Amino acid sequence: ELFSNQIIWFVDDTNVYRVTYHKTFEGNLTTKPINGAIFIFNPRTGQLFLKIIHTSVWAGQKRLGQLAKWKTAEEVAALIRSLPVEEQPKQIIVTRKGMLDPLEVHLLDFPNIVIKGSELQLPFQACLKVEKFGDLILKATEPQMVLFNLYDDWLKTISSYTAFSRLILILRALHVNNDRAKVILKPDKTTITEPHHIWPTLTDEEWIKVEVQLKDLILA
Ligand SMILES: [Cl-]
Ligand SMILES: [Cl-]
Ligand SMILES: [Mg+2]
Repeated sequence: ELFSNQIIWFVDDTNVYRVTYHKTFEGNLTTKPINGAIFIFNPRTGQLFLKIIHTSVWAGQKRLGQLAKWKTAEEVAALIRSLPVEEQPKQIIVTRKGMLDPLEVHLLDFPNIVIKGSELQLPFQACLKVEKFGDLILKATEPQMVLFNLYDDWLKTISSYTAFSRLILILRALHVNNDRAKVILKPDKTTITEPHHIWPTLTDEEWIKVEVQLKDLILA
């Protein structure tokens, strides 16, 4: 499975094609695309490749929902081609089944790479309301890739499996109730997030309490 000898990426395409709806004064529907992102995530190291997708790519094109899956597959292949072979993933796990065929067709030059689907709940969409990603995506004027470390300094003291489990609880809790999750994640008036970190600096005891509360929020 995960946390072995091989490089694994999760790929989430959920947030690539995003639109806002508006009812005009004339009573018609406008559907305006807004910038999206592909999340490509290494659960062992915490590395996130955030590929920001600028609305220009949609041009005057149709069925943008299906096309978006192909755009995602194109970008994953482009990233793989830009990496030395030793940094290429051995397995790619797609969070949505619609990515299986587009990725299969785009990765035919990489017979070493195993593609599979998943039933895991890994809502990277929660990141769109984490200010550090949200504004970056909103304000982009062209496509670009940005690297992050989603585990902050956790791996100094906990294993990759432990870090992944904490991250998933954070994302799922933010997804199900953003406002309440943010309160849970700020236990003290003194609680801060370092400028180069994504998540707060909490004591070991604070994390125990937070992990239980996040889980309960998800169960609710
Ligand atoms: Cl799908
Ligand atoms: Cl890019
Ligand atoms: Mg390395």
